[PDB]
Amino acid sequence: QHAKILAIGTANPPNVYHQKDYPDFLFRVTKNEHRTDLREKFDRICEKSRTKKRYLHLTEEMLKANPNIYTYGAPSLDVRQDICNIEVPKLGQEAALKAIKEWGQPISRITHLIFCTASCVDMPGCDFQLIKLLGLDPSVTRTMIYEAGCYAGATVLRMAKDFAENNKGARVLVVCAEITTVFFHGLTDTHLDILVGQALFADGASAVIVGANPEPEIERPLFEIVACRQTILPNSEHGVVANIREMGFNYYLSGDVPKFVGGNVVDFMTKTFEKVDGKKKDWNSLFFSVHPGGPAIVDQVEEKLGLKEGKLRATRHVLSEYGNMGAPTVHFILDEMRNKSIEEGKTTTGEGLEWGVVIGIGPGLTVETAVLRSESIRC
Amino acid sequence: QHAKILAIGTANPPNVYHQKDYPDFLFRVTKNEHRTDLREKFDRICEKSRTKKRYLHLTEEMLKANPNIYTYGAPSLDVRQDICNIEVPKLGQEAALKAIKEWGQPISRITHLIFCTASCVDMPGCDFQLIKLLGLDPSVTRTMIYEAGCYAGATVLRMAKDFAENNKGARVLVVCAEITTVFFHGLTDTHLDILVGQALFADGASAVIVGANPEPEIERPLFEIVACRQTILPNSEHGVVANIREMGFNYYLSGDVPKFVGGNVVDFMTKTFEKVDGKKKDWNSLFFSVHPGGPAIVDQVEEKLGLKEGKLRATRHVLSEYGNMGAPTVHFILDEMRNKSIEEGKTTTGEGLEWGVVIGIGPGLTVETAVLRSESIR
Ligand SMILES: CC(C)(COP(=O)(O)OP(=O)(O)OC[C@H]1O[C@@H](n2cnc3c(N)ncnc32)[C@H](O)[C@@H]1OP(=O)(O)O)[C@@H](O)C(=O)NCCC(=O)NCCNC(=O)CSCc1cc(-c2ccccc2)on1
Ligand SMILES: CC(C)(COP(=O)(O)OP(=O)(O)OC[C@H]1O[C@@H](n2cnc3c(N)ncnc32)[C@H](O)[C@@H]1OP(=O)(O)O)[C@@H](O)C(=O)NCCC(=O)NCCNC(=O)CSCc1cc(-c2ccccc2)on1
Repeated sequence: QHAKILAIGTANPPNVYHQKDYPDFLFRVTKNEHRTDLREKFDRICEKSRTKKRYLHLTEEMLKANPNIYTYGAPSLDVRQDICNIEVPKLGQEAALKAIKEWGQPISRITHLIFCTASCVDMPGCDFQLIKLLGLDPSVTRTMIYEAGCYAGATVLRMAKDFAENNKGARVLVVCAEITTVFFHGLTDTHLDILVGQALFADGASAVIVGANPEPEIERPLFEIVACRQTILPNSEHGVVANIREMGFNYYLSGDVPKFVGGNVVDFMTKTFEKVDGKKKDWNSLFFSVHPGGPAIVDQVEEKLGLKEGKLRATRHVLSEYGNMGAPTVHFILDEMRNKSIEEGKTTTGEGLEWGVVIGIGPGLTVETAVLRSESIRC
Repeated sequence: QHAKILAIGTANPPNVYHQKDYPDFLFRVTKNEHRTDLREKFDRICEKSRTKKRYLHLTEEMLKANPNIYTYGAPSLDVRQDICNIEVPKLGQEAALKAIKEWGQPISRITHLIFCTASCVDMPGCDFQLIKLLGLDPSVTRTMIYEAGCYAGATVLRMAKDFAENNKGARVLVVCAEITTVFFHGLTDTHLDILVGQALFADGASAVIVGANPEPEIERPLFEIVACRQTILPNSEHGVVANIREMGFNYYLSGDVPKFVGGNVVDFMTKTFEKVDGKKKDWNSLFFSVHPGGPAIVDQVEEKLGLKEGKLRATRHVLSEYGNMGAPTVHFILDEMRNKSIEEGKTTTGEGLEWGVVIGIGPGLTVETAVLRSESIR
């Protein structure tokens, strides 16, 4: 009796930034219009980004009030934390209320809380703040995952599976919330990686309810979490790095990350399915939620697994409509896949297919996979 | 077939700071010898600390090279992180190798890693760094617990229990490591909480191996992890607060923390043991590992549970010889208990008793308890 995803909810900040407008906005508000060299590079990145819009908490007024945020290397962690330590739990609350509504049970039935964010850190943590906001039982069993990065949307499902399967009757609320205000940096030719994050990173929160043994006529499973695997891709420690500094959360992104993912995807898929049935080819038989760290990562997975046109539609849709929101993104993709499956009259939440995978990719490079089964479309 | 603790190892930095000498050291190296008011307050706190010595990575030469560390409020996070992001995994490695030696199995048999620290934060994290240092399998399943605080020595056992019990054959390495360089602050009459941390906080690392179904005649259990509970004590959000800031990890401590623990201990103990048996427990029938956040917390547990003289000896011994090292401290206490039980010829690792508890206490206030059973000495 495996752990099941029983509900998914999502949320984003209200302010929409269309990619067509973002170069103009970024260069104007950061006083960098003279950097026509960097604007050329940024335009090219945005054109290739396959991201049409993003939701962001950060506003121009916040930058005007705190110009150190766009002054590369200037001290600004404290103002960023003052924002994110409040806004991350709040955005998580909105997603959680949506998941709880879908789930249909009283909040008092939640026994476990996993909160994940790479956007802030505080003691007590976001988990404690969310307990207050939602009125969760004060004795909920908590896991607070700080600063894991972009594999964690799969990792939190793995953790929830073990908690839900080993604790009879447990119901795990999983909340992943990101506010990228802490990662916003100004522009310098000595740190061009910032142009990539400025084009792709975005804000959002997901909430998932996980439990084994669904209650008939109340609970309705969407996916089953069958097996998981986490691995470090060889010789890729420089792939994604982020340091918590006086200047905020600074980050570095190697241009070789897509090549590392493509060079390892057959292997990490094969070793994951060794835990299930030994599948080693014919990857088009699965449905997929792939963390869209950037468009080239999605393209590498498609190419090296030999995926047919449209196999990664749900992944690409979320990248287009929301950008890379970090750990929550794969949950947005599962929600989109469930929604489109309803629209199309599919027999299951996984595009009509039985088996699928979630692929999270982040620092290490670390890849966490979760093999899922879909569920029949009901209620 | 519950999860069992199969090994415990510990480590500390090499520099010993005897409490008798610490006020002189602190006020000299931070250039505060003129603050006779603050010195008298600090002397009184140290006298009541029940801490005889502590091990610290921080040295006077580091303070001389980085005086922003002792200049209250000055930007210093970057230098602190540059130290702790290296030193936390290295100290954890030392403790882990000791645990792995006791366990007696190859490093390649470890399937899961939990790393816990409140002393630093980085991406990739300390778990990744420890994988490199030890040569763990690159596919170990990891949980990296950053900035939980002083309840986490119980929490990591709860997490290890679930991972070990839900994954056949799993062997979990758990490492908690603290280097308080990130929490060191200078002295100001506007923030007297620093005097308490300066008297009590200390450095150390623990490592525990956890697995269900130990191999007969190859692995030897020390304790069984039976059941766990985490709870927030009502109306105590101001008890322990720590913020990650440009000045380092700043913290505030309410003088009411001991009274909050005492006012809730019967309840949290009762509700924890309700998860195991419906009969009332005699608290003196248990062995105890209590997080010694300060001496008054230990006294409050003793008083409100009606514990007999000497029941908390192992807890008090660790506080005396090591100070409050954060999350690892309860593991040092279990190790001390096991060692003293060998010395005394007791029949079990838990002072000759069958049932016991680990009590972790930290921000929230949050208390996490883990009910243990002892094992035969063998
Ligand atoms: C970049 C595109 C779209 C462009 O398209 P393209 O590169 O395919 O085409 P082309 O190469 O021909 O042109 C592109 C031109 O841009 C330049 N160029 C590309 N790449 C880099 C780079 N890497 N450095 C410096 N320059 C770079 C080249 O130089 C080239 O110019 P030139 O070479 O032709 O002269 C594509 O590559 C792609 O998807 N890349 C993969 C990106 C990647 O790593 N995603 C993983 C994201 N990881 C993280 O977020 C974790 S980190 C800190 C952190 C963040 C969070 C978080 C995040 C979000 C939300 C909440 C929290 O939590 N933690
Ligand atoms: C304090 C003693 C020893 C005194 O001994 P006493 O009671 O016998 O004598 P008395 O009270 O009569 O006299 C004492 C004099 O000091 C003053 N005074 C006392 N109390 C406070 C306070 N609260 N504020 C401001 N002044 C305070 C009085 O006013 C009096 O002043 P004056 O009148 O004499 O001048 C005793 O009370 C006691 O144990 N209390 C409970 C202590 C406690 O909660 N520890 C919680 C530990 N939490 C944490 O580590 C997490 S936090 C940030 C953080 C740290 C870490 C971490 C830590 C270690 C390692 C790795 C990571 O991760 N995160």
